[PDB]
Amino acid sequence: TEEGKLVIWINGDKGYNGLAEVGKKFEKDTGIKVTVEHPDKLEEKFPQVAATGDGPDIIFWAHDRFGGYAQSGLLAEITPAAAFQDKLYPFTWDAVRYNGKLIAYPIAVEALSLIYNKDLLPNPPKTWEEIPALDKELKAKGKSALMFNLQEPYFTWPLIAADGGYAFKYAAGKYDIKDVGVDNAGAKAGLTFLVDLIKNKHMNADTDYSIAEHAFNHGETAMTINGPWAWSNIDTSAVNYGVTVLPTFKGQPSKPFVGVLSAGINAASPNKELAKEFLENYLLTDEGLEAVNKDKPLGAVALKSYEEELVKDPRVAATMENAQKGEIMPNIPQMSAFWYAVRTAVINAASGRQTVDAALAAAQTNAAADLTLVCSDDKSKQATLISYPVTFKGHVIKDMQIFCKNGWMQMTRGRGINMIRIHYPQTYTSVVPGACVFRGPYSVPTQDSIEMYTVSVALLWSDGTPTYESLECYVTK
Ligand SMILES: OC[C@H]1O[C@H](O[C@H]2[C@H](O)[C@@H](O)[C@@H](O)O[C@@H]2CO)[C@H](O)[C@@H](O)[C@@H]1O
Repeated sequence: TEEGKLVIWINGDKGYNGLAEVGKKFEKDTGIKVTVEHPDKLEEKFPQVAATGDGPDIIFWAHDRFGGYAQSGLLAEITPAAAFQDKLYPFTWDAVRYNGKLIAYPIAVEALSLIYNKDLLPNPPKTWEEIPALDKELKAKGKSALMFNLQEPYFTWPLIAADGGYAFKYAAGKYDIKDVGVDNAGAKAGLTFLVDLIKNKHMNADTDYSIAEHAFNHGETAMTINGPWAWSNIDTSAVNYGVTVLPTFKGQPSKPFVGVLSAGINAASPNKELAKEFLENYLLTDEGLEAVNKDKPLGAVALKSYEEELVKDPRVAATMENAQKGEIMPNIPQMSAFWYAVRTAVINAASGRQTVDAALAAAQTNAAADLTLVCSDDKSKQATLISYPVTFKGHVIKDMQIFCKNGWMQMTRGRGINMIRIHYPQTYTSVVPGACVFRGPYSVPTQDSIEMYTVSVALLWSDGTPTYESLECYVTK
């Protein structure tokens, strides 16, 4: 990256203009040009370019991605003075801590809220279960009850978690990578309710961020689910909106994943000192956070002086209320696998590509074991089992044994990708040297038209703990 300059990346839904204004100030003072960019899928792109010694000097994202970045050595250690550490809440500092070290600067606390149109809906429902009835009444008036982004599992997670779904279990002061809550009865209940909403045409499976934002901000739908950053665009619309607690599900609160917007410094940056100067003495100040927050709201900011003011904003109060009912995202590397697994499951269940159970079973195995099974509807074309580990530190799977119909075979966990072919029985290549064969077919009690094939996997963790997974493929008779 170019020395004597600063390149900053932040997501497109954020306050980049304000940040840019702060950049202008920094440039005017120090003569150092600050450039802000908002690449698409930057959370995926940053680790790719940063590994080559390229990319931005500073990267902005919620804290959950930063452990993965730190594990691969893509981030410089942050060592601020105590005086500056005092300026920010310790909670937000804890969010950016990885293996004892501070890997970023905390900026603001983010949580989803229920956003509603006061003119259409003076009293929004307090439960998910009421949305269908409400939708029927609004559909008669040429409107809909609720629209939100179904393409990102972040927005559906609050519902999935309400009845007891969870990412990784938290015991004492650390997360248990071995204990994943994607497949439990609660998660199934919540995802099932979502799919039921889609089945009854209360919502569309193809709805994304822009469609939901447009629908709500033009007054076509009575409610949406979004974060603080979204408010400024609504202010621009003609909608008088409230921001309130997410609806309960089965009598329990929705549990959004709480993010902490964080600014990391690329380990490949020559400009680190300049980045520290900018972040500490410019970006994190009443003025800088004022600029960014004015552009797009940050939620509850990490800076105490500004937060003291912000608490007066009821939208922020609603944000914090929802946050208190949710859970701070883990920052561990495995979160990358978790998010990918749940994203796939929601899209597949919502679109009708998989049942809720199958989708969440596959998501479970992917999130826990880094195992993906690519099925083919055509039995003659065999399945592919894929292992793609993202966690190389701490408790990890050391040894992996796949149990096929025809025997056991070992599979290594190294850094890279490991793929094997899984065969359906009765195929021409079913019995050949080195072939791993499915167990099945098994009859599906709900659908007579479908057959289930399965393989089992035994996992030996570095601490000696055994665990077991299974992966299924479903095929039409
Ligand atoms: O959808 C999975 C996604 O969830 C979170 O991303 C949020 C981000 O935290 C918010 O600041 C805002 O931009 O919306 C994003 C979802 O569209 C996680 O931080 C991210 O790792 C994960 O992929």
